[PDB]
Amino acid sequence: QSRAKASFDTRVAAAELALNRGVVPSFANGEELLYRNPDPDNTDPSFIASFTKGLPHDDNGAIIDPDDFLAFVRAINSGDEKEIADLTLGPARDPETGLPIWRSDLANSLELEVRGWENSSAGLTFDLEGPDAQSIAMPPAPVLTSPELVAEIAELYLMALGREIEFSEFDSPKNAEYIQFAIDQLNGLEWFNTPAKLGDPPAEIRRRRGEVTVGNLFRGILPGSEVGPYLSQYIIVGSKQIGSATVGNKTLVSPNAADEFDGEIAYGSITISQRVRIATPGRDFMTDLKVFLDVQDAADFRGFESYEPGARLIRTIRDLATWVHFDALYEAYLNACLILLANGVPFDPNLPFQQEDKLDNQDVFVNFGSAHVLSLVTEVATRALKAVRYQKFNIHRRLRPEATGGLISVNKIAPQKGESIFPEVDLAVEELGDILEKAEISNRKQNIADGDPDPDPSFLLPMAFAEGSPFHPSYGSGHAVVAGACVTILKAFFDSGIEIDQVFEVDKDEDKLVKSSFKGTLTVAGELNKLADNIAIGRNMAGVHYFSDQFESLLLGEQVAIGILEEQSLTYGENFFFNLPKFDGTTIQI
Amino acid sequence: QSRAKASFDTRVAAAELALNRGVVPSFANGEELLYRNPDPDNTDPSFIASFTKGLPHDDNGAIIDPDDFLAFVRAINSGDEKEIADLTLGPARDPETGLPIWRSDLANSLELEVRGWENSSAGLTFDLEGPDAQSIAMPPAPVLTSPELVAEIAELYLMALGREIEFSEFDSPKNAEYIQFAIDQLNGLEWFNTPAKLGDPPAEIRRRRGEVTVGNLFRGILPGSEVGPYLSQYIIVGSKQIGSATVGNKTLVSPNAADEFDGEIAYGSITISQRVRIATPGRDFMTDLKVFLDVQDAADFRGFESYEPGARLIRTIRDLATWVHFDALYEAYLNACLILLANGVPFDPNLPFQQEDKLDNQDVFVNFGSAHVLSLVTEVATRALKAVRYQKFNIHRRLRPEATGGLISVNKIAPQKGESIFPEVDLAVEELGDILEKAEISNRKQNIADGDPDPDPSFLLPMAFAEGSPFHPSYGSGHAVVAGACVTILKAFFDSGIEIDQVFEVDKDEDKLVKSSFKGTLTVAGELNKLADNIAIGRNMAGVHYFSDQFESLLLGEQVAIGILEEQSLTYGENFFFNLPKFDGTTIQI
Ligand SMILES: [Ca+2]
Ligand SMILES: [Ca+2]
Repeated sequence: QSRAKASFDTRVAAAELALNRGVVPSFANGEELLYRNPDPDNTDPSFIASFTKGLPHDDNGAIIDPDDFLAFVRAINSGDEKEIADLTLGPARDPETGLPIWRSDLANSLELEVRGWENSSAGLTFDLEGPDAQSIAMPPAPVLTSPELVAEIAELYLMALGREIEFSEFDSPKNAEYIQFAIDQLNGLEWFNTPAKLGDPPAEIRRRRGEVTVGNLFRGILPGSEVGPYLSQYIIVGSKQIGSATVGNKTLVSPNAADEFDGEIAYGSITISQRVRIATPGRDFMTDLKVFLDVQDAADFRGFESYEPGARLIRTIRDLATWVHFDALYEAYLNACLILLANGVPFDPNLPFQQEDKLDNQDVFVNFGSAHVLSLVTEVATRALKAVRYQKFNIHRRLRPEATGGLISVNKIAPQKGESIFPEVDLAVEELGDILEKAEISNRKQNIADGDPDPDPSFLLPMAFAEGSPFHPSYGSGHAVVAGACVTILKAFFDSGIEIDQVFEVDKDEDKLVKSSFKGTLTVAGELNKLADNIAIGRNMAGVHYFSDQFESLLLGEQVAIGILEEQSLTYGENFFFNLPKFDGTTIQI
Repeated sequence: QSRAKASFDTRVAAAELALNRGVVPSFANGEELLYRNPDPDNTDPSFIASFTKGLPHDDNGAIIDPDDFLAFVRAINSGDEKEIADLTLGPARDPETGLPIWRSDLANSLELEVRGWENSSAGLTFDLEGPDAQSIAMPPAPVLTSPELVAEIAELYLMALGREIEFSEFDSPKNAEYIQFAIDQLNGLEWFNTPAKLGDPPAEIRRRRGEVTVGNLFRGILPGSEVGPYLSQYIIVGSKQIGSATVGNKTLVSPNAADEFDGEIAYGSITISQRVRIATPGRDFMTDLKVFLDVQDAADFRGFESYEPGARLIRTIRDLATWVHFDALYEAYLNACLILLANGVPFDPNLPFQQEDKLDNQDVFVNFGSAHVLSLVTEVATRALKAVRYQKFNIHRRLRPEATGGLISVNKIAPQKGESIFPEVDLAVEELGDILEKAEISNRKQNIADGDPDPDPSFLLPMAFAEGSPFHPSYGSGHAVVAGACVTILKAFFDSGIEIDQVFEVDKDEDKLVKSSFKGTLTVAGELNKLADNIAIGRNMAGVHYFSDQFESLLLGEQVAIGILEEQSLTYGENFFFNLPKFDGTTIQI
């Protein structure tokens, strides 16, 4: 047949394959319509559990008009630019200047404008590769009354309180008090001490975590993230630099060979420094109710974060939060791919032409080579993002962990002021009494530092970012969907079972890599899973994402990547497959 | 209709759109079968102008067995792994050790093995996005006897002879002798002084260059590649760093703000250093006939290049050659995109939601935002690479500039040894007289430095890389095709018309960025075209690609990107288009 018709039939075959996977229905937790206005004479939904950021809020963090959220959902579903623009974004605007009237003095003095919902209808966008954004689904988000939400927001609060704690010193006695406090608080929660019961949803059982120890504290559940040092090699260590190649019987050493152990990735002929910008230690955001409410009302606080001069390898929890703050979509995975290519980590042996050229007479760059994996790991990200945008906006609309912390803080302040509000987060408030007390101390210190001499007792989740979360619902996680997709691509493409001989950690005292005390072995698959978990949990340590968004959008991204790979496999005439170890421990051949 | 059915129909509509542009026939120059065996009693084609690298060669750089190249072509056209592996790659192997017997002492002492053709059938690979690898065409490559090839190889030889000369000092008196010699040599060539005649193919007229001046010496013909400093901003300058954002009426300044002018790109929360690894100055490769013939016989010299400690911003021509040596496929363009994003260069105003969020109520990250352009600029690369691989292997199979230099050198040595061979490059040998004399001086110096006390007079094209060119035909250029595709993506996505207020050059004396003396204005489109120019001509400055491969691969890549964008536009329900200034000077709306 003709080459043009052959290409058309290949594309139609890939589209038919995407069709044949079917559309997995997407089920929400029911919190959108479950919780109503606490007013005895108002039956409208409160939408407190829904992502209502941008829509005007009352002083308690609840929507003023549920019609605002209903129109927001209508705009999400329609996708029309005019209808999205017709949405009420932000608070009432000042008649004189046209600027929104902010509740906090900080946002008013800054003359902050509103920030819009980032791609409220990207889930309606179609894709020419991979599953449709709406074809694959995410399980229902944890409900606020669930012990899973309690454990999630507890992990978020402990991550916020431990943002200055260095990863290499999780086991160190200098952080022992806080680490043991967090471990014993999480292990005091039903979600961590009590196992899943028979009849729980498969996703609920699968994402349920066991006893929290120092070895898995603030860690993931993907295989290989809990094994070894906390941070992935690909986020801290560099790569074999230019000049360190093997030429026949002679091995040349790069004059810059120390850059591999200085956290410098050979980015072609230039270098990528793994060192992250140092966000100001101890500076948390949205710890005051007025600033938090302004952020809920779309206060564009983006870029307001202060940073220390220079850069360093990720050591503190805040360092990982900063890393996941600005990463260029596929940054972590593209960097992992660059490390694996420069380190000469072999591709999947089931790829063609991966032998020595004495045997196959064929090197691999465009297909089954460097360029192929570099392009796949980067193109999977936007389609996983479209899928997660569908999950965020059209299906779940889960409130951000900042919004949960706001509900929790208002609920905890209400008895102090004599009322009772947000009984939905009553379980969260009671089960995290000590965590919330530590958070209140931290928020008092921050609000004194912010400028309030006598700050109102605030139990808001401290935010690593001034704007807090990105302006979309928490469930699922875009960074974690890109994590799943890109790490899935890399594991399928590279020989993911290859063990990493040299395992590094960030030095506890200095800003350099040290050989990890980990006496076990780390695989490429294990460290890629660790990198995906690192980015995802770094989103958690920013206060912008719960753990379920993380893990279920990691699964969703893995599904998106599997679909993309399955469709692109129809385009290569070579006899081959991708040996892909999935996040459940199974290996699929694509 | 069903969302799954809508996704299927969108993908099938994109495939129909790709099918409807048609398959542009790909015409070769006829060089493959034009030149025959110089033997009086052998009528077989010599394939001297064909890419025969890897197949065994005689002492003159011609193929030993024409059936070898014919089987290579059959394997290219079939794509079968067994047929590719059955190809004879390299010279006769040693019966005892199994290692190939190399003509040069260097490759034998190094015990080099053969390196295989990289993706000899990647053009047979289909694409779910964009034009098919065989749907678009390049014009026939210039023939060896053409004055265009004479000008190309003269430019290559002058670039090799000028590899240690800094870009900021093209006009400087210290390099004035060489620059004027190159200008007068090129302007003495028919392709540069005589304009295109009526009846020439439109591609020849379009790619014909006029008078060579110091302002366009070793420059491109893309719009904006001739105005301003030689190097693009995006290949030398950094980007606005983390912390230098605008928050309402307050402008925060990054504590690392100097990194923008120190050649550091804000790569998320970590940094990309624009400084390139310093290749050894004056160390040229494949300057001896025996080493050149071994490289033609697939001597795997990859990684044999020596480098200086540290890194520097691209100053010398060898620096640009080194930069394009290892660049990770879309690295230049991804870096340009990262600079444009960090510098806050606005996207195309015709993209939706690009207004202030007070008006549209919608930020753009996944769609029409940072993630969208970052993913497009990287997925376009592999599609353009498949198209260019088709052009290289299945259509043109153009010999590399190293192979042209080998034919020229053998032709210029034959009268000195009383013989006559390769009258195809007779015009190049005659016209490149002074250039070939300087190249002979440089090659004799290098081969003395290599280890030959009295080296045979060699007129080979000096190569920046030990392996020389990659194992694919020169026409077209993979780096140039990725440049065209990705720079086209960036111009369509970003507001490419925005002028760059601050224009920088690498300091003539120091390794730092200095304000350019350029009193004109550089646009984003102009500097992106300049970046594609810089990558493509740095491939020329490596000795691995001619100028025609470069320009036509840039055009082809722009076609690839236009096709990909046209099919992506079928996936977005938003009312918008990409304002894309093509390399033609025209703007298409996608
Ligand atoms: Ca191979
Ligand atoms: Ca906007």
